[PDB]
Formats: sequence, C-alpha cells, structure tokens
Amino acid sequence: GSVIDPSELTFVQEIGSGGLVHLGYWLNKDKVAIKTISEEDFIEEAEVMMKLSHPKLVQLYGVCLEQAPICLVFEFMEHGCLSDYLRTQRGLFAAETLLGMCLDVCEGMAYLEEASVIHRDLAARNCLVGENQVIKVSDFPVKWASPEVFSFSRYSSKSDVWSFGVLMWEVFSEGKIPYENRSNSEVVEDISTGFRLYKPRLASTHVYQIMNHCWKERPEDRPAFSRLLRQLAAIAASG
Ligand SMILES: CCN(CC)CCNC(=O)c1c(C)[nH]c(/C=C2\C(=O)Nc3ccc(F)cc32)c1C
Repeated sequence: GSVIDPSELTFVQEIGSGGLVHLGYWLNKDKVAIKTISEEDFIEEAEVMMKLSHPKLVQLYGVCLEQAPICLVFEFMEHGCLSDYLRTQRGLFAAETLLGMCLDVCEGMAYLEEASVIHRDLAARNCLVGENQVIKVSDFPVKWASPEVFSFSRYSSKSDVWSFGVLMWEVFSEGKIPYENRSNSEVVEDISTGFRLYKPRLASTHVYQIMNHCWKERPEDRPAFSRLLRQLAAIAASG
C-alpha cells in the first residue's frame, strides 16, 4: 500500500472513540477517516486489509508512519457506524432495506470466509454506512460470541456466523442493545440453556428462522456465509 506523509493529512474533527477516529482530508482532496493508534500489530492490520478487495469491505488510502502516534487513512463513509445509523434513522426503515443491509454484510463476510479470515468482532458497531446506504464491514464482546467461543475460545468463520446472527438482530431491531442489562455470566448461562434473542417486529418469521440458524449451538449446524448469503437472498426474492 501507499505511505502517507503527515503533511498530506488535515485533521478536521474527532468523530470516533476506542484508538481514535478523525474526519479529515488527504491531499486537500479526498474526504477520509483517520484512525490514530502495538505499532507493528497496528500496521500489519492495515497491510492485511489493503490486500482484501471487495465492494462490501472498507478500503484504505494508506498508512501514515512517519510521526507518532501512527495512523491509518480510510475512505470516508458518510453515514458512519451502522449501530449509530440504525439508532438515528430508527422509524424510517422498511424491512426490505434492513434485509439489504444484512445482505451487504453477508457478502463481505463470505469473501473473508473464502480468504480464511476470521473477523472475531463482527457487530453493527464494526460496520460502516456509505453512499446510498451501502454497508461495508470494518476492522477485519460476549454478547456477539458463539458458545464455543465464550466457553472454549474456539474461533472459526462459523463463530463469525453466530456474530452475524446477532448483527441481524441489531439491524432488524433498529440498533437496540442485545441482552440489555444482562451480565456476561447471565448471557453465557442463558444461551447455554437455550435462550435466544427475541424476534424484532420488523423481522419476519422467515428472517427470524435465519437468525436462529446462525444461532445453532454446534458450529457445524450453522450455515457458512457462502450459503447464508443465498438463504438471505432467497427470502428477499420470495416477497
Ligand atoms: C452529524 C451526523 N454524523 C454523520 C453520520 C455523525 C458523526 N459522524 C460519524 O459518527 C462517523 C462518520 C461520518 N464516519 C465515521 C467512521 C468512519 C468512516 O467514515 N470511515 C471509516 C473507516 C474505518 C473506521 F474504523 C471508521 C470509519 C464515523 C464514526
């Protein structure tokens, strides 16, 4: 990828918290989101992302290495984080649009799955909303963790699929907090007993069926993103 000189970056306003995210411009031209900061792990993260090209995965302009704190320079996504966007635009969403959002994410995730990339932190807060409400996965939390993850630390694309199910719930609930007021231990025990998040009003029976398939106890009973994508698309086509 391209190396970016600090002089080429204009930091306009802080927009995110964690490192930090700033609204800015590169070369007095492109609107960018600048993410300031382990330095080597921070850079490698960018290196991985710059070689993964998909319409539903966020893209970088480059890396600014010269001056501490080092930063990553991303494309600007006008509607920000999905979690935030869902909450602010609550009441304006048709079910079809919410399903479309899930499809966008599923597309990105199927590409990552094929590339043998586990996200490990897939959630609406780690998705971004751009031009014409296109959703992109970014940055590629027990409430999003599968049973084999919170118990055995057993990650796979199938554990991402569980996370995606929770993301679907976030989307169809229009940005509600999953398992609100519940402690980590309460989430673990409830899910292990068989508790699943309720069906949001905007989620059809068909959509909820898919959520529950993402929430199967055994990873092998969950669909891969590649197949999940077609299941989601089929519901859209059915009407
Ligand atoms: C006034 C209302 N505002 C418009 C949505 C809300 C404030 N703005 C916002 O929250 C916001 C906006 C408009 N973009 C981002 C973040 C990113 C972006 O654009 N590309 C990225 C690439 C990588 C990444 F890790 C974050 C971002 C935020 C937090």
